[PDB]
Amino acid sequence: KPCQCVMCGKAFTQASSLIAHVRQHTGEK
Ligand SMILES: [Zn+2]
Repeated sequence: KPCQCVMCGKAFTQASSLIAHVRQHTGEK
């Protein structure tokens, strides 16, 4: 499901690509 990077508001048509993106504001592993 298309979701939004809760951090910056960037939305993507692919949820998993989103998750990778949203992790960027959170931090590395
Ligand atoms: Zn973002």
